[PDB]
Amino acid sequence: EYQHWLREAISQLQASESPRRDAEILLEHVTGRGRTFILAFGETQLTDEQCQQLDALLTRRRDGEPIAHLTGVREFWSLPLFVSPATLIPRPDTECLVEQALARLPEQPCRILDLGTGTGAIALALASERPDCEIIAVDRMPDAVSLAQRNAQHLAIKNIHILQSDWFSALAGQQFAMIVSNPPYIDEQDPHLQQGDVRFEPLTALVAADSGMADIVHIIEQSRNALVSGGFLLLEHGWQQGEAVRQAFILAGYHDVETCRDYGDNERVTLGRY
Ligand SMILES: Nc1ncnc2c1ncn2[C@@H]1O[C@H](CSCC[C@H](N)C(=O)O)[C@@H](O)[C@H]1O
Repeated sequence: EYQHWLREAISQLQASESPRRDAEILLEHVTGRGRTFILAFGETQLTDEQCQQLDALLTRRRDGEPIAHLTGVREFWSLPLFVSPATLIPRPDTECLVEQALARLPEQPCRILDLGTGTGAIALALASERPDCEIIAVDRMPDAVSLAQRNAQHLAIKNIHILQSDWFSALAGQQFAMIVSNPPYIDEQDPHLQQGDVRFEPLTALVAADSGMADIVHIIEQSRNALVSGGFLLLEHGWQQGEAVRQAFILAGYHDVETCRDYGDNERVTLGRY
């Protein structure tokens, strides 16, 4: 049956990450039907190579290779987003960012900018709900550039342009009332750069300069000069960069600054306007 095969795997991934879902989605793509199916019928078998291949994808994920990598796609909170080791694997915690962005977009749609887009994750989850407005993605690493461009085309969305330039580098059309961004915010020396899934993502996609504050601070200052007037700059940052990021805005910006929590652990987004 199916299940049988699954547990053959479960015993494997036992310590690496937390097992079952891995296999499920990992085999949910193979003859890969639905997950509700597999649950309903993990009765039904699979072709041999069909199976072996998985038997092999296992070791890959065993050492530690990201599942998403192996699958090559990721359900961002809502959508199918094709991925490629050159950008970040769209984390959920980027809930705050997209939820507050929206909790503030009804107030103001048109002309928005997703900084360091990466894959199109936010820009994309943003533009779909909001075609009334336009979305702009940018990145300084060619792969992510196209990687966004790709996903952008799959779900086939409208009026969003991705680009290759340093943050504001190629930008002059700042009449954005809303800029959003999940930049690199990790300490060059952080030991978490050493744990699990992160040993596999780009230093670029992850590393910030000062203390992990360099790019944050820099888009704040640089990005706010845009003159967005009442417009917002929303940013994602590690749990422990709240106060710093908080302060950051102030020394740099104008309106009430707010640090809103993500899911459980903490503050994961900080915003304020001009
Ligand atoms: N100096 C720079 N100028 C523009 N984009 C940059 C940049 N440095 C990094 N970036 C892009 O911004 C990304 C932040 S990682 C997260 C990407 C995306 N915002 C998402 O939430 O997944 C980096 O991976 C890189 O693709």
